[PDB]
Amino acid sequence: YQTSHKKVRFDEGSYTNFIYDNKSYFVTDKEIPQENVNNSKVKFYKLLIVDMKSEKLLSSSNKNSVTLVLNNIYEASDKSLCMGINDRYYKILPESDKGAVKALRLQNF
Repeated sequence: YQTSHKKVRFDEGSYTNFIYDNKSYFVTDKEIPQENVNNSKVKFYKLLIVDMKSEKLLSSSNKNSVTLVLNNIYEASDKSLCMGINDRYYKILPESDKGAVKALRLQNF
């Protein structure tokens, strides 16, 4: 008997966002080095494409668009959470942190 794992709910067909532990959360532009990562957190497979033109979701991959993979969550040494995106781990913060922090940027890809 061992209970310790919650399924992450992604917005789907939308920008970077998700809810964990009944709490709103999103992917930030802040990236954390593997050396800071403690270990795996959650295993999921999600991929989508967004156009940098209007920052909207699409159905195909164009030159004016960039693919984004929101998944592969990991833990940090400071109990911080992060998600894997394009071989790059980006820290995740609650939507309540808005005002001073914003979602990640596709320019990093």
